[PDB]
Amino acid sequence: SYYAVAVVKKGTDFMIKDLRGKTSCHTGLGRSAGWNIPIGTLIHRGDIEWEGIESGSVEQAVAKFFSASCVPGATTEQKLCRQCKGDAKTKCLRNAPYSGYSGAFQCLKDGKGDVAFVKHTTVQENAPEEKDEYELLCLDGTRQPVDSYKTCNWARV
Ligand SMILES: O=C(O)CN(CC(=O)O)CC(=O)O
Ligand SMILES: [Fe+3]
Repeated sequence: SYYAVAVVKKGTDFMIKDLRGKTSCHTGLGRSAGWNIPIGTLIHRGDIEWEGIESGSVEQAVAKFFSASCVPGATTEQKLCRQCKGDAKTKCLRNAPYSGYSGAFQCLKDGKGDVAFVKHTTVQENAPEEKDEYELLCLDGTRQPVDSYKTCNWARV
């Protein structure tokens, strides 16, 4: 079991309703915590306007919402690769430097995204001496500490 969480830095003050126009770090296209849960959550609050697939791409809809992102595996929207770290031709592949739970978290740490969609063990696993520099974005419009995932997660997977 795990809990999908949205990690942000303590220096910022935006909440979930204020995500439009921010930059985002994702584990990869089509993965659970990094894409299916957050994007679906945003589509259902009505923040990302997608009503259905007509030629319709979710990628297009997301690229319109975030100003830029890193979404390893993205196929059609270059904006979704803009924040990725790496070489000109592989930075956006599904096994790129910012891919995976560790890579999405590094993208936030490096300041290449304002939010990283990862799981509840991610900050602890990758920056245990820096946990206090991060917090989580809750569905109810607040922020809570990294260890408070049980009451501040977007879904239990
Ligand atoms: O995200 C996925 O699509 C698949 N997962 C499990 C999961 O997150 O539930 C394995 C992994 O990404 O390593
Ligand atoms: Fe996963």
